[PDB]
Amino acid sequence: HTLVWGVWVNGVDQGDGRNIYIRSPPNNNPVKNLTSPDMTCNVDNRVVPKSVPVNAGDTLTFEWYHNTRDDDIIASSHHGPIAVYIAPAASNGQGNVWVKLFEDAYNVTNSTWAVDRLITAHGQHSVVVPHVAPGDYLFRAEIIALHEADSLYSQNPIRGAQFYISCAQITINSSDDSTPLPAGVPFPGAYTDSTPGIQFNIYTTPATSYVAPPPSVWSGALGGSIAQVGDASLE
Ligand SMILES: *[C@@H]1O[C@H](CO)[C@@H](O)[C@H](O)[C@H]1NC(C)=O
Ligand SMILES: [Cu+2]
Repeated sequence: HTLVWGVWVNGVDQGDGRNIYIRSPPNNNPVKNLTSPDMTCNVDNRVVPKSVPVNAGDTLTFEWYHNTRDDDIIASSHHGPIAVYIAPAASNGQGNVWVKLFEDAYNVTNSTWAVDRLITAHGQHSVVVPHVAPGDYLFRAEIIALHEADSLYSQNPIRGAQFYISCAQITINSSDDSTPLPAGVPFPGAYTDSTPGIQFNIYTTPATSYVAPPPSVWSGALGGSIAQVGDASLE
């Protein structure tokens, strides 16, 4: 159970973005229905009044929270991977538009899931803004909590993988457009019951055997990391 508070650009806090440049849902409940239109940008998908201005090669950091800024972030029980996608704002996220910029699942060396490292990073994870065409974009940050993912929601609606999805409105101002954005996957539609990494037993299956859902990260990406960039409590 987690939400996005706002973003930082190049280590500078852009301020509270909820319902301003983040298409915030009304609460921190997960999305579980893989076929639902809620899979695109969560349950209140509408244009919000501002977009954060960035340039290609900028570092964009999402900051998640549970109940209040810079708290426990997300329950430690919620092991799973993190991904970030981009689409043009003109799509409103409909069709084969979403391109993967970042994926983190299990780190064998540290023996930690992306979600565990996000708690240590005080809710912060980053991508580098790619050299795409200037204009308006949607950045979709997705946390997948796998603690009830031994079952499929489609078969048992009280269990299943839990999706914590947030969409930020980003305006890319300065870019040469040297890596124009390629065709994307649809949300809903990319994840199905047979997709690797949607049905997984984290209690019995070694985390080293986990494969994150396709698609793979775009070669044009520069992303990116889970790591604290700024101290919230100095503001
Ligand atoms: C899942 O979402 C689809 C498409 O919106 C819908 O038809 C179906 O009723 C949903 N399943 C449940 C259990 O609500
Ligand atoms: Cu939760």
